[PDB]
Amino acid sequence: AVLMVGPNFRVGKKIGCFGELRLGKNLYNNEHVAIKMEPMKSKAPQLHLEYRFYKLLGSHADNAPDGIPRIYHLGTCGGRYNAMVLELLGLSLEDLFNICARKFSLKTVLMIAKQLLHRIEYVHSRHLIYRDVKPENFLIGRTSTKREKIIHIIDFGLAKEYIDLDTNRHIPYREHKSLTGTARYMSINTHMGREQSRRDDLEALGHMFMYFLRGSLPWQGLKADTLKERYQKIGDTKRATPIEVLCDGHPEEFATYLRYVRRLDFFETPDYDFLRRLFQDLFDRKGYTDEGEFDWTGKT
Repeated sequence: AVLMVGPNFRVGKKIGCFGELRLGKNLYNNEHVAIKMEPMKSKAPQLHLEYRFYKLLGSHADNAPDGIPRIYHLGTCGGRYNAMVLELLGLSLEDLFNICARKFSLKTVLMIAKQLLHRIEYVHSRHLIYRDVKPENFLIGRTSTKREKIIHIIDFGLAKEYIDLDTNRHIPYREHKSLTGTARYMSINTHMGREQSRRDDLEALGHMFMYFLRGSLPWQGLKADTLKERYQKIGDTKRATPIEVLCDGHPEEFATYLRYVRRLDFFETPDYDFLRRLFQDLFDRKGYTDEGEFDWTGKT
């Protein structure tokens, strides 16, 4: 009674956890929107710069390229609260994972991979590196707006421009950087504290595709001591795992993909066509059909 960002959108029930995600309603169009808030007194915030990365994809209210959530408004709530109003989406691949008993079929993974390699290619074309690959950040569209067969990409607060503003070239190779995203999927180089490039997004994607096919990754419940020790035991286990073994199931297409994205150079430009050509070939060599029929396209 009554939380309000911009005389238009009325906030609703809290639908997300330290940043708070909330439901909203466009009182003009009766749309249902997603509202991401941030306490004004936040040590090292990131809501504003996430909005900035969204503008570069543009992604500006009406436009929004496919797979990108529309951005409606950037305002403030109350009351010590900065807010970004964006598009409402459906469940994530991790939600759908648990729905499908934590095991995706080859057909689904291939369909997933096809979309993501496209999705992640567009991000790179807009001079950005994602750096936060995990199943929780890929959401299907709402069934209401016939986009239930579209995988979206969100959460851009941890992204970086790999094209420098001055010099207009690729960012220089530096090391001893921190340690960003999710240790479950992050690349080998990331563990070593190396600066992330376009190659490191793809390796994490590959790690994730494996997670889908297998059930989990061999560096699973490696739990011990401190957080700095937790990341180490995971990273030290990734470098001691042959790709011929990680994909032991399992078409060689996932083995050659992983070798490609790992042996890439920091500055080198990936062949997205070729990577998509490997999965599409295997797809049709199995005789699959692309109607939008995922494993979950009936379940909750």
